[PDB]
Amino acid sequence: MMSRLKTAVYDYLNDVDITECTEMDLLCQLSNCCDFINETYAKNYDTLYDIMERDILSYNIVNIKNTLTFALRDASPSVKLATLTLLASVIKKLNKIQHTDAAMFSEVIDGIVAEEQQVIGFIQKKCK
Amino acid sequence: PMMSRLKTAVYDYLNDVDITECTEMDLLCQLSNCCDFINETYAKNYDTLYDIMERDILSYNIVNIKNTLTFALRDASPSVKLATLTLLASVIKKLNKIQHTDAAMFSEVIDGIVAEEQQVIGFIQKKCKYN
Repeated sequence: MMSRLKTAVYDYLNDVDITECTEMDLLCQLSNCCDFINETYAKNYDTLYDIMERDILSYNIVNIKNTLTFALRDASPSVKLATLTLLASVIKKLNKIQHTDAAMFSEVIDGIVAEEQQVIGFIQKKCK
Repeated sequence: PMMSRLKTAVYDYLNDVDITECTEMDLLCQLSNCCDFINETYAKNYDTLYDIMERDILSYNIVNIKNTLTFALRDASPSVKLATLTLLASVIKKLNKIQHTDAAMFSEVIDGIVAEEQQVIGFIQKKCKYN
């Protein structure tokens, strides 16, 4: 891995302090836009989480992968970060139950970072 | 018309009007072909998705149903707009065995699937195919 966005989304998910982020600046904006997202679509996350809660508990890796992949495909930058913001909690509970590396959803991540410039575009100029 | 060509095609598909007696027959068809296509190419996800929406389907918990289908909704793209309509279709066709359920119950979601008529129509006609 290199990219720049992808580096940022890992540290974001594996929850790394600023100043250990090689892409610290981009990281922030990710977390910003994300938080902002998490704000304006609160309903949707609540209902998604409860939905995945059986698969989250139970460590049902496949269903979680399939839930999160449904979204992506030829997604718009907007859902790409929704699914990202989702994947962030999804990973927080998985850590509390068995150490879980972001890399485990590397496919979801690839689906998130695809068309990287359009995504970086969105976090930077828009998502407000 | 408070109904666009596609919107009519969407409701008729969701309420399962017979091809015969649909004022947009040719669009119904396309719409139903691209849908069958998706479902088959992405059986994996649609399997896990219904499994995971099932509590809410049984129980008839319509709001969480909207919240769930709405998730990928505001920008989306002819692509996301069509997966969701494939799902909505399964969902509404078993909300009906439990109880009569009109596509109109999902008006909002439908507006979602259906904004950008010519982009969505384009996508069904030229591009949901890969031979």
